[PDB]
Amino acid sequence: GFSDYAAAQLRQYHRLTKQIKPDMETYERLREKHGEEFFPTSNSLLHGTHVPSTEEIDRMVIDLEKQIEKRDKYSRRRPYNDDADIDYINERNAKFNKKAERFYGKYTAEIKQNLERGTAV
RNA sequence: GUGCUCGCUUCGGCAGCACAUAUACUAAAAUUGGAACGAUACAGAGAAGAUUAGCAUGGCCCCUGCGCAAGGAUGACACGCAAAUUCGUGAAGCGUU
Ligand SMILES: [Mg+2]
Ligand SMILES: [Mg+2]
Ligand SMILES: [Mg+2]
Repeated sequence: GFSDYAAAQLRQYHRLTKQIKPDMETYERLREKHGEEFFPTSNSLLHGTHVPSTEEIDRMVIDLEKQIEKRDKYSRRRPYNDDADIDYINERNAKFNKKAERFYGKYTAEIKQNLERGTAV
């Protein structure tokens, strides 16, 4: 179940962070260029220095577009059958009756049987 | 401007001294814009059938009123394809390591 906005974030982060692959060439290049400060503390100096080249920002933009697509596929539309006896006259009435069947559907299980058998019992 | 000068010294002038010491949104204007109902056509008053009392609520909406009264159509407006972070099952067919 859902239970939190942070647990779905954590699941989504584990997915993205397992999908990524690091490049050791760029890593060792920047390590050899930066030297002493490549293992920084909270307070070293480099906060206002990095300028990423075009390939890095292109990779970030493509990854973020894929992430936006994965987010937009979150609520899949359930298929609409017209064989069920419809009990709504609007477009919002159908979804409100669906919410009523979600919440009160466990309790109001005898009266629907009474209705379908002819208002008896 | 006025007065006093044992001022020249006449009643003409001049000299000295004293008192008196800074108005005006500066126009009888040139300009510059936003504005008077109200007439012109249109336009028609909320609450799930119809006929209807209303009291609110919110603010780059005001009017009448001295009003922290009360009115203005319940003063008007508000009416919205009301979507905010973040997904997974199972088999089935096809291609692939
Ligand atoms: Mg009123
Ligand atoms: Mg009325
Ligand atoms: Mg009102």
